[PDB]
Order: sequence, then C-alpha cells, then structure tokens
Amino acid sequence: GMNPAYRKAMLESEIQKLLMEALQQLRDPRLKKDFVTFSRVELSKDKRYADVYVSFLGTPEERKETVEILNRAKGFFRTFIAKNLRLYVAPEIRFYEDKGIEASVK
Repeated sequence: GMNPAYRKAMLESEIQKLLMEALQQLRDPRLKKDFVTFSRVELSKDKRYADVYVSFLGTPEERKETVEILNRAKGFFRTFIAKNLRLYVAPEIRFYEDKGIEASVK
C-alpha cells in the first residue's frame, strides 16, 4: 500500500485471531462472548508486554466486570500463544476495556 510496516501491526494481527480462537474455547463462568470482541492489540517496545483492547457490547458498568473475568482467564489465553509463538516465555497479555488514552502505563 502507501504506509510503513516494521513487523509490528502484522504480528499484532497474528495475535488478534489467536486470542479470538482462545475466547471461543474459553467457555468462562459468565462472559457473553456474543457481545464482545478483541479488536486492537499492541505489543511493547521489546514485545515483553501485549496490550489487548476488549470492546464489550454491554453497558460500561458491565464492561468493567468483564475485565476481571479476562484477567482471571489470562493464563488460559497466554499458554495458547506459547503453543504458536516460538519464544521461551510469552508477553504479559494485559487486557483493558478498550482504552487507548495517552497519559499512563503503570
């Protein structure tokens, strides 16, 4: 096309589908998967962290609840990526309720 690549967004798009297949196989206590997606994914400088933007299709009050269910499910997600991604350990999959907002990291 007309724009840069740098092996960033392509890799994040590879991780994007992985997390969705994992979600379809998560089963969960009560996550209405029909009312969510994982759209934006952005990995860190040294790819040691992986920021996953979760867009719930409920109210914002409900949307918050889903993030703790996701953060419980972290190990199930991250182990699946360690099947596919040839590296020793995998990034910290930090789930967020779709918050691209420049100020913080923590």
